[PDB]
Amino acid sequence: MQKIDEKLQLMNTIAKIYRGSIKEFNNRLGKLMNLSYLDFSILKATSEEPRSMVYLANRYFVTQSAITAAVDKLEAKGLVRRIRDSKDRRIVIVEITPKGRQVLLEANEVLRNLVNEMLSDVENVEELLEGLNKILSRI
Amino acid sequence: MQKIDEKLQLMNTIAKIYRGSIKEFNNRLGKLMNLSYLDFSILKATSEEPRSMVYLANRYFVTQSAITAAVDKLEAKGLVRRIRDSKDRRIVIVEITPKGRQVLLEANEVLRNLVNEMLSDVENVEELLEGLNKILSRI
Repeated sequence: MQKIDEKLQLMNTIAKIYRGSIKEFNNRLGKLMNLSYLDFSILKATSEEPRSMVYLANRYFVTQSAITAAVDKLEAKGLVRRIRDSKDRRIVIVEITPKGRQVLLEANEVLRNLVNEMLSDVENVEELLEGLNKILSRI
Repeated sequence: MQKIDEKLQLMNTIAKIYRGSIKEFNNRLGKLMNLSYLDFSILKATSEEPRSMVYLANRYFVTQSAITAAVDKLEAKGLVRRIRDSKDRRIVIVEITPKGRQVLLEANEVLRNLVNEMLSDVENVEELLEGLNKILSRI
C-alpha cells in the first residue's frame, strides 16, 4: 500500500460512502416526503436561480434522462415548473415554485440532521471538504 | 454555511465524485476488459481469501442481487467460481481462479493509473483517507 495505491483506495471508499448514504438518503426522504436525493439537489440548485436541464445534469453528474424523469415528478407535484428561456426559447429552464421552496426547507432539515447525527464525531470537516472539492474538479 | 451545513455538503460532494468517477471507471474497464467496477471489487476481495455472497454485498454496499448478477458473469468468464462452505454447505462462497488473479492485476493497473492521472496534484491523501474511512464506518 504505497502512495500509488492510496488514491485508488480513496475512490474505493468514496464509492462505498455514496452507495451506503444514498440508500439512507432516499429511504428517509422517500418515506417522509416522497422525494429522492436527486429531487433535493434539483430543488436546491433551482432555489438559487432558474436552471437549464443541461446545467442540472452537469452539476449533479446524472444523465439528462435522469434529470427529466426527476423534473417530471417534481413538476407534477407543483414543486417546480419548466419554462422556456426568455432569451432563447430553445432551452428548457426549471424554475422552483413557492411550494418547492417550502419543501426544500424541510428536505434540507431532514438531510442535515441525518448527516449531522451520523457524522457527529467526525473532525477536520473543512479540510476534508476542500480535498473533496478539489478531487471532484479533477474528475 | 455554518458547520451544521458543512457535513451535508461533504456528502453532496461525495455523491458527485462517485457518479462522475464510476462512469469513468465502468467506461474504462468496460471497453478495455469488459469488466465493471463492481467486478474489480469482487476480484480484489476474493483475491484475499474466498468470500461469501453476504460478505461481498456487505463490504461493497450493494444488494445480494447485484452481487449475484456480477458473480454470474465473472464465473461464466472463468474468473471466479462459487463453491459451498466446507463447514456449512448452506453458504455460497466465491473463490477467485488463477485467471481471475491475472485479470485483477490488469484491472488494478488500469484503475490505479486512471486515478493517479486524474488526481495527480491532490495532496494530503493520507489524511483524506482516514477521514473518509471514519465517515464510512459511521454510515
